[PDB]
Amino acid sequence: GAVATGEYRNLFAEIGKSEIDIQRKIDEAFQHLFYGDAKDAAVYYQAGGNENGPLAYVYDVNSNDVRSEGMSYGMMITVQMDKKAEFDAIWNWAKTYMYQDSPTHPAFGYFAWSMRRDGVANDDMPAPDGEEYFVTALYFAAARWGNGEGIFNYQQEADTILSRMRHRQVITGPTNRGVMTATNLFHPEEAQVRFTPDINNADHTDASYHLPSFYEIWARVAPQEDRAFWAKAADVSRDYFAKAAHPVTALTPDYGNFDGTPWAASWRPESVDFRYDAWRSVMNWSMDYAWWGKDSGAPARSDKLLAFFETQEGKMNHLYSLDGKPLGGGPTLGLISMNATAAMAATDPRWHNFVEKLWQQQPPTGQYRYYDGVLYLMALLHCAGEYKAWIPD
Ligand code: NA
Repeated sequence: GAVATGEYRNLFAEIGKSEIDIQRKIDEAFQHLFYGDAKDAAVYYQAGGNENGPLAYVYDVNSNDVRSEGMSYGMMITVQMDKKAEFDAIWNWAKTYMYQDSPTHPAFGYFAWSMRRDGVANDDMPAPDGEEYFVTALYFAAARWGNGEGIFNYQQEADTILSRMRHRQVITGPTNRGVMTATNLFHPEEAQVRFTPDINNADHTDASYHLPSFYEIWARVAPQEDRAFWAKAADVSRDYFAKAAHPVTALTPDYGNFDGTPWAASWRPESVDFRYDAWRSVMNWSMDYAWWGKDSGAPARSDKLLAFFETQEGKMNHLYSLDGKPLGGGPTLGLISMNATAAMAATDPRWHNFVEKLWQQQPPTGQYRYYDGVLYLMALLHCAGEYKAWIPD
């Protein structure tokens, strides 16, 4: 695995791109998304400052709301790119405005998934993959930059936040969506991340939230009492992908049950199909394989997914039934980007075409640029060999 060798694959270089052009590709994506035209290109907004220094956020320019996932991806992008100032700015806004610190609030320990730009939460419940990226990005920040104090003691923040994700108790109380009751963020027996800690729908999961590549970091650096749990979670997720991905196409559903079957949410019964969440599943298992080499099924699964998408050339949708029936939409940058990351595990040389397809893209503009853009930039960093495990002491 790349973590053991320290050798991360530069998939763009393997398909013949020069390092100067690769660096320019990443630099342009970053510059557009972080510092581009405010109305058409950027998803990053500099939001003044407080006692911790500058504040900033990544936001969904469509809904005009700050999303915890985007904040956490922003932090991951910025630590990977050695952009401490931007990382610290994003973290400051997340921890200041999004994180619930009241021990009697049902969202205690969690970051609000959807928040208005004035700091008013739309929903105090978390999108758990946000928490997962926050913690991991914080450990990586500790490793790259060392720990500061207060909110910038990155390692202490990660440790506390991660411990609470596991050990959170059931709490009931008022929220911006009315009185709610919520629980921990990982099932204590199944060792799987929940789709939601809201007690009314807590016993479900989402394949795109399974991040064994990160659980392996936590198994090494978390509070000692929880390391065996995170190691279990890593193993569980590898089996989960094996069960949850369709055996022919390797498409996963947006939401799922702990046993691997698709789950139809009452408010979104189309969650049983391959849609916006499920685009990311392949990145998760491919990253895990590339880093750790433990998921012996990941190469075949990546190969299956790429073989499926090769059948869609010139008619690619972005919504699919798990057996591969198109359910609408056209190609999206986000899905192109995630498919390219399958090349971190794929063996069949058709992966070259998917990495070339990513190379041919450009930074997104317009109303849907947030989700496309954060996925694009993460995909560029993975495919350039620039998305690494930065394991702290
Ligand atoms: Na608690």
